[PDB]
Amino acid sequence: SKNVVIYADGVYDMLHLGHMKQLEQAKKLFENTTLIVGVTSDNETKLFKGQVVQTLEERTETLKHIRWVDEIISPCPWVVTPEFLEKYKIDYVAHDDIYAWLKRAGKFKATQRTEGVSTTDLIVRILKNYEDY
Amino acid sequence: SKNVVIYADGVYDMLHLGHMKQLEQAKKLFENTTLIVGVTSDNETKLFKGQVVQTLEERTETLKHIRWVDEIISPCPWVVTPEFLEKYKIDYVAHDDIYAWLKRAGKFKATQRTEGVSTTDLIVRILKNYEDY
Ligand SMILES: NCc1ccnc(N)c1
Ligand SMILES: NCc1ccnc(N)c1
Repeated sequence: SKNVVIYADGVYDMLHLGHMKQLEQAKKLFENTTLIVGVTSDNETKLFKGQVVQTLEERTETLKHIRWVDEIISPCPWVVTPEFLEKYKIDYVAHDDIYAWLKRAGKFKATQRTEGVSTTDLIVRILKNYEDY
Repeated sequence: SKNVVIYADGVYDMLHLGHMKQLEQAKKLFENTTLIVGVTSDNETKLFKGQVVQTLEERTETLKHIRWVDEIISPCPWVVTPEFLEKYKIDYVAHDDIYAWLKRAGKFKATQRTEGVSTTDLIVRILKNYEDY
């Protein structure tokens, strides 16, 4: 089968199993893929989305260790454009509307989030060893 | 170059960049390796070492996403023995003494820990957004 270029993007702050499963899902959308992962900038993430603990460099360095990741664009653009897909020869965007154009182009592929497995969920579990009273 | 079987073991609780760098180091000890990673049991870790947030199954599932990991033994034995090295055809043990026999056998390879990159370090950074006064 021909190689298919998949693009996923995100913050990837305090990388956890939920991120890695979503990256696995994107990587496995077809038999033979290149998974490019875009990591959002510190300034744009904080302005448009919310707070981020780790710097772009830290978030990117951690992602390089994930086996599903073939290429990283860091920083990535905050908004995906058709020209961006042309520049990097991206066939499909893997995502969990602003995205109507992607669906009309046949380039939108859904991925799922996993609940209850985040890094902050783990800290909440640590805290339960300390009773309120 | 002939394939070399490397064994590393650990708790791998709330997997972070420091773990992944140490696994990368073990994987890259020689040109061609198989990196087997042993994950310690919940009961033995808590008895002999200290507290663990994630279950063996969770710690193991997260490790499978790391690109350096070729095989996982989960649970692994708490203490490595010469018979264990024979059973899994392990050439070297990558570790950061109880381990004198490994050094005498020529099978001890040192790896390093990275400071300041742990999951709990990140939570400490979150807390600094809240002044004492
Ligand atoms: N590894 C690429 C990258 C991303 C962000 N900041 C850097 N200094 C480098
Ligand atoms: N994936 C192996 C494994 C380790 C611990 N517990 C399980 N149920 C399974």
